[PDB]
Amino acid sequence: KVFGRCELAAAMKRHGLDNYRGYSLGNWVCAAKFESNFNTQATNRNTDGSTDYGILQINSRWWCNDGRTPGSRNLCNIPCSALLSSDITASVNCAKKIVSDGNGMNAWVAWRNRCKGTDVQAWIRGCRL
Ligand SMILES: [Cl-]
Ligand SMILES: [Cl-]
Ligand SMILES: [Cl-]
Ligand code: NA
Ligand SMILES: [Ru+3]
Repeated sequence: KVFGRCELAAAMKRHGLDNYRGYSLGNWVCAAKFESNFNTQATNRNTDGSTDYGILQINSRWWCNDGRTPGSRNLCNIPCSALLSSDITASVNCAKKIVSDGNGMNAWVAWRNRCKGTDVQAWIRGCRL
């Protein structure tokens, strides 16, 4: 599923991501935009052989199991495919664990490089939330 910008904002809020660990909703929407262009099916192989999955491109190196990332962990206790569902619950639940890991949203390199410090509120501007 390819979410619209305000549609994703609303689903993220419903699932408790707005202001989670202090990150406003615009930050999450901006992270999703650059990580997956709002497409729940997005996948990208990393150089190290791990793979990022879903709206927030969660990495199999640590967070989900894909059966093909040697030596990795599955800290969200989920098959990576769950992260590609039209329903974003699994991605959100696992994102909450990632963002609580110590480095906040810097765990998402696109958020640090393209969202951090910017006017992220623009991402939820005009949305009926
Ligand atoms: Cl594996
Ligand atoms: Cl959803
Ligand atoms: Cl933080
Ligand atoms: Na893994
Ligand atoms: Ru839902």
